Amino acid sequence: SHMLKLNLKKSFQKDFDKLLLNGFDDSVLNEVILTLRKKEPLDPQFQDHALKGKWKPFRECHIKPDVSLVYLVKDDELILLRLGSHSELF
Ligand SMILES: [Br-]
Ligand SMILES: [Br-]
Ligand SMILES: [Br-]
Ligand SMILES: [Br-]
Ligand SMILES: [Br-]
Repeated sequence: SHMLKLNLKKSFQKDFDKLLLNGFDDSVLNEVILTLRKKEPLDPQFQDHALKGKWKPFRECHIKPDVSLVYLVKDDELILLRLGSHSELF
């Protein structure tokens, strides 16, 4: 029953506000967060994958083809780092 604790980093809060004010519909994002919080598997279409290099141990989930979520599960928390297109974030 217990979910991962959400940890929203400053950069994520800024990304998310900027997206909301330009029309973003967060329904799928909230499903994806709920899935990750319940330690349930993400469907293949999200192309969820571990990042490499300096971005380790973060993972990228493609909420939509132009919106990625960069996040980490550790310490019983779901840490949400960035939300935006791959082009803007990398
Ligand atoms: Br935007
Ligand atoms: Br799209
Ligand atoms: Br802990
Ligand atoms: Br961290
Ligand atoms: Br892109």
